[PDB]
Amino acid sequence: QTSAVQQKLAALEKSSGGRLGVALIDTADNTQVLYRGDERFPMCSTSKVMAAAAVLKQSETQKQLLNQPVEIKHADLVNYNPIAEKHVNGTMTLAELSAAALQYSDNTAMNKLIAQLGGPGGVTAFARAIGDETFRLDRTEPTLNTAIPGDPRDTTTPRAMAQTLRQLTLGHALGETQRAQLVTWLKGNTTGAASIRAGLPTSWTVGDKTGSGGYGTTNDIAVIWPQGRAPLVLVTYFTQPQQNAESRRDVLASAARIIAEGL
Ligand SMILES: O=C(Nc1cccc(-c2nnn[nH]2)c1)c1cc(-n2cccn2)cc(C(F)(F)F)c1
Ligand SMILES: O=C(Nc1cccc(-c2nnn[nH]2)c1)c1cc(-n2cccn2)cc(C(F)(F)F)c1
Repeated sequence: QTSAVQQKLAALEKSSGGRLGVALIDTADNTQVLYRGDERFPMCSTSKVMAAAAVLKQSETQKQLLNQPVEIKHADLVNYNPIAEKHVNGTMTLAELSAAALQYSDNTAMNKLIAQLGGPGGVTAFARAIGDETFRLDRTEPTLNTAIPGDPRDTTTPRAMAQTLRQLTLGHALGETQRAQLVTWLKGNTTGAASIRAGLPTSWTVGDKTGSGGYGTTNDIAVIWPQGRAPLVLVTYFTQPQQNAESRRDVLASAARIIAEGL
């Protein structure tokens, strides 16, 4: 069956020229609305949520882990290091690296999270441990953002990422204090006002993590607290046919608006 909401998302996708993937979970009734929900998309920086969460899980058995210093050397700097560049020849704690990765989308900070987990496969291993059989991280920053059509590396599906984001932020994949810390970090994101939240009522509260990369790939994953009802989880992934395509955060806002209108 195709619902009215799915038909509107297909019309938005058709006008956009690209490929749109959407997964909503409404935690009031556990119902799901999906558009291309089982197709693979490049995660780009939305993968930073999984890496931060994996470190949070490690911190459950090490009370001081988030205060552990990590050396930042000039050679560690990659292509977008707004926080880490200030600490070259110094250190940042794992909490500082997590906050920088999630809230500023710092790629050097992400690489330190990946390294703390033993490489991209350590992130994938954590995803499996929390029941996500779909997520895969294959590369470090910045190459995990190439976003080549048909390439399986560094991809997931909207359905899997929505289920994972729910378990991490509203369920029990993490301990109570770690879940609260992840929610606090997401709610303080600086990069998200033009993406999912631009399509939602202003009274709603959002925590999100954006991503972008090659092929005009433009992504956002969010936990949403509407006024007066149970939280929602929403994934919006978008990717385009030409390598140099421009980003389209407005398409993510439009997808979120259609979803909100259908509730
Ligand atoms: O910094 C970025 N992208 C980047 C960085 C370094 C190299 C290249 C590159 N390599 N080749 N071509 N461009 C690209 C970047 C982009 C976006 N964004 C643009 C449109 C929609 N979202 C948002 C953010 C932020 F959320 F973090 F603020 C960072
Ligand atoms: O690293 C990147 N982008 C980035 C960096 C930091 C934050 C964010 C972000 N966060 N939230 N939204 N965007 C995005 C990035 C981008 C591109 N590219 C090519 C055309 C358009 N883009 C290519 C590459 C790669 F060639 F190395 F693969 C990396």
